[PDB]
Amino acid sequence: IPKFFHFISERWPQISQLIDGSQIPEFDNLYLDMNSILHNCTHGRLSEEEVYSKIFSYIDHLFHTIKPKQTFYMAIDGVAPRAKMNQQRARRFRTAMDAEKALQKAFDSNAITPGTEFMAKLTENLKYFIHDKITNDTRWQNVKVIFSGHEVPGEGQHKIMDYIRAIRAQEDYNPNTRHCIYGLDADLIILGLSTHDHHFCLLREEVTTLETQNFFLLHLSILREYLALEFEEITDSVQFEYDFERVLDDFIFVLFTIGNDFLPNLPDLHLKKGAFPVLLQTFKEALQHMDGYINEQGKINLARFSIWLKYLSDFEYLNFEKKDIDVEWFNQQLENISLEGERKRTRMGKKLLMKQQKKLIGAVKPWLLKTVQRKVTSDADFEIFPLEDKELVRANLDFLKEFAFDLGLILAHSKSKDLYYFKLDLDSIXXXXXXXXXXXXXXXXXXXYSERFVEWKDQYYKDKDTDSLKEMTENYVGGLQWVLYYYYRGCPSWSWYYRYHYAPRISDVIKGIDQNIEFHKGQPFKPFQQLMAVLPERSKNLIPVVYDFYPNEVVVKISFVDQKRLVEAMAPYDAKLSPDEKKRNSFGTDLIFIFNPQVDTVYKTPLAGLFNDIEHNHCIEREFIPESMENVKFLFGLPKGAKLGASSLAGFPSLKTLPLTAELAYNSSVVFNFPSKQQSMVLHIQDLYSLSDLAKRHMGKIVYSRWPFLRESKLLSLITEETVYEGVKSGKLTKVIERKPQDFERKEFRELKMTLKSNYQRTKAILLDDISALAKVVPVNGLVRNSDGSYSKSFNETIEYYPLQLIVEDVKNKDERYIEKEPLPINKEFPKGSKVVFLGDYAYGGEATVDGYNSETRLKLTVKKGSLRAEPNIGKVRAKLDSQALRFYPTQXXXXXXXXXXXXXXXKTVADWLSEARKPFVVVSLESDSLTKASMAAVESEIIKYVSLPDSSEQKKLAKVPREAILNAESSYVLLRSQRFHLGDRVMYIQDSGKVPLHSKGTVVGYTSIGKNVSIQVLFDNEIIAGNNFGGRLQTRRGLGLDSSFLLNLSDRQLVY
Repeated sequence: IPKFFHFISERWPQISQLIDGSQIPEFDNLYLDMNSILHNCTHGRLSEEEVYSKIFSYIDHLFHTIKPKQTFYMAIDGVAPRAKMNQQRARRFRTAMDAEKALQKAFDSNAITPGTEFMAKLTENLKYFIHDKITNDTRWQNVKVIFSGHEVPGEGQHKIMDYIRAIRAQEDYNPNTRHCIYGLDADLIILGLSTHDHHFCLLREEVTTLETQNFFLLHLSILREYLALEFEEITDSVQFEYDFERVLDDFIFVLFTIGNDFLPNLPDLHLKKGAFPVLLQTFKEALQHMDGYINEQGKINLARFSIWLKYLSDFEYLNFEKKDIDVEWFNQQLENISLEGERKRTRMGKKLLMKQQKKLIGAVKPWLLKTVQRKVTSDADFEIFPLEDKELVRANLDFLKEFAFDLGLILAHSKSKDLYYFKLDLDSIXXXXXXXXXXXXXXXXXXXYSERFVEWKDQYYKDKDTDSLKEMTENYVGGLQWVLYYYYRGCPSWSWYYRYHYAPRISDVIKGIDQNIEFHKGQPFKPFQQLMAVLPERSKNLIPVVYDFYPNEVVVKISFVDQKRLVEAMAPYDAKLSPDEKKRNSFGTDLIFIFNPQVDTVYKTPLAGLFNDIEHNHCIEREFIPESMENVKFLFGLPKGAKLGASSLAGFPSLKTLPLTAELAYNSSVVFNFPSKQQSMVLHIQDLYSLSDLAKRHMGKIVYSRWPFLRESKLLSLITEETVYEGVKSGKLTKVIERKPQDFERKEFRELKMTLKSNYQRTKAILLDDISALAKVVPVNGLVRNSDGSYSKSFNETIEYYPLQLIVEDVKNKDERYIEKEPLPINKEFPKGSKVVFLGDYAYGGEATVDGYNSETRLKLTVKKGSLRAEPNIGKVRAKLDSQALRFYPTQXXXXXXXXXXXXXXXKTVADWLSEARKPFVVVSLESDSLTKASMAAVESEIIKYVSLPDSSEQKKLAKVPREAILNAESSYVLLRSQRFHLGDRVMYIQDSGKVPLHSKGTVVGYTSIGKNVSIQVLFDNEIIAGNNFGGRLQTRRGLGLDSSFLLNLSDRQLVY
């Protein structure tokens, strides 16, 4: 849907988190919607090795970003239902055209379709990679890997949905399963929402090399929390039981009604112009004038939906009777609509009042006229008229009392106020047949589209007064229903489709609701038939060469295939296929891949270049995956005992942790590049209320900063205008010192508070009180081993400041990866057979095996020295060459700078001359440099020859080794990160998982610190299937940026002996 991400992002400004090497949550399941990857990896012809090198690198990259713990699910599109073949076929035709049209005059992407020759190879390759991965990557060894390849019918997107639905449906489903779906499509956000699983993210890539690309977690937990805020505003007004999850479901129907892949878009919605607030507003008002929800678990209530339609119809109509449409116009439409709903609801209320008012006089009349039929003499000699809705009596006392006054009555009650009634005002009195006339008079008193429009709409249909419009219409309405069922319940039909290229006018969809809609499940095309129903006589050569409906000319008004005509026109040629084509023209099953150490088989590569066979270290099997359905219903909405809000698993955000107040407003929020012109959910934060015992309680303790995304951070001081509260480790107990601020502190504090409050307004639509104190904190960046074998919380050296009001003291669910642990005995901490990294001079970085223990403090190992040849030399040499070749000076700035300031002055010149000079950009963070492009290459050439000199390995039984000559690279990210690296330094990949084979050496060609996290750019000795040429700077895939935590530095040996 056209601005959907953009609009959602600005309106609800905290939904998505940049992945930047800081800790992200843990996930149980990762699902890949892979089709975009294949496309993206087969453009920028390049070779099969290069192509699959990219794809494996991508899947593998995403796999390591999340680190799923239970299930990793990969999906490729199989054969789609017919609802999609027209667009499949439109797309496909446009690709062969544009290829011929462009490129050719002024690889066939269309191969990526099921049944194709390319795709049979793809599955063969992909299997190999999964097998290579499960064998060698330890991370890939404790998850179910499930492959649903193109051999199985259905969209990846949909096949994923059908898995999630099948597992959540069980009666042992983990209620708080953490889900993550990768994919470019903004729709996944909606399917995501459709699942009603609170703990759910989307892995996305930016929308303004692989290791330098930006990815995001879009967090459905905070999105929901925002959505709740969006719709709570009612609760009190709707005429049924308010339920957020049901509101959400209707909001989802609305979103599909606005855009989805199958039906074509309703005309003139005006999204890229600001209608979105309005459309939404439409739904908000509609939900208040209905008897229940539009969406019964994906079944649509047409009667209800038409109440919504009416608003959509007025929308269409009002906007036709406008000139241009811009934001200015939709902002004032938004207002009018809100004001109408208010007025409408106030009248509804007046009407309800009058009705009550009439029943009341209507019931009083008879009893009053009988009562006044008796002339007074000389109280219990009359009937009392009880009133029963005390709550409604109470809201109406001036009226009741005036009514009582007028009719000659008292409104009485009881001491306990549990009973109200009327009674004759007897204590207030002959031809008083004028009382009976006064009574009767008082009783009497209370008893008191356009036509240019139609034509303009007619001139639309003609262009692309009947009952074949009832037919279009009903096709569309049927569509909506097919779309919802598709998403909430499963494909309801392999054969249904929308038979038109265009949508009806909004104010006509009405004509289409007068139907009763069912579907017939059907069955999917065989691959080859789908191959024919899609694909032009311009990429004919992907179809088994053996085979109108196929223009060379064609909003793509491509004709709709006649299915019946087709299955038949092919069946002649049916019996003539190979055995491979009869293979390709059938269906597969999902496959499941397991790790098994007692498997030891040879796996032959279907690939050249850098790939080889998976040897005596091959350890996977494939199998058919089942599912195990039964007499099981789907579960719709949250599972029983699902944690939400402040009780969410660690890592997932929540707004519920602070106390606050939310309000839609025009906050000019700046989530992207320019300030939004629409309302945001502005968050007004409430201060929590001493400040001295606060410091005393939390100083040097464990606090939670970064509100939204609560995180473990130690409290360092508590700045204030006039007082600093500091923490000093007294040894055991850290204590609080209170003092006046130094001038720069008092400067910073004023400059900081002003900067925070406005960044929180501008960037996140958080309106802060106004800054009382300021917690200064450092966040937990892992665990770290002490001398005594225990492990404790490590902290990032970089100071962060947070207003105190955003500081949370504690949280139900604490991040397990940061539970501090007690010491362990040798045999448990380095179990016999465990593989470890040898420190110590014999093989710094050698593969070690724990054989036994010599004491309970010393152990014995086998150390493989991987190489008996000196480390190569060039990196170091060239690092000194560059530094001697490019000298720096203090102001009182590089020799190249001197030559630019000498060129500019000698020309007196300007200005563009200067913009012209600025072309070769050397723009990067402060601690981060590089080898000169020349040096890079020199290092490459010198390596290529080094890595081909004869060389051998060597093992050695070792004994009496103390525990600190060995480490577990697994669980030493922090130590490893604590190492200096310099240009030229020799290095080794030390981790048992990731994109480099264990123990590979390389040379540091340049470092890159994104503030706190350092990324080392390694030129590797061997080529790396996961590498790149650092953008042409190299001639082979020897290059990789990587996190220090992956690397043992061999030149500047900082963990030896």
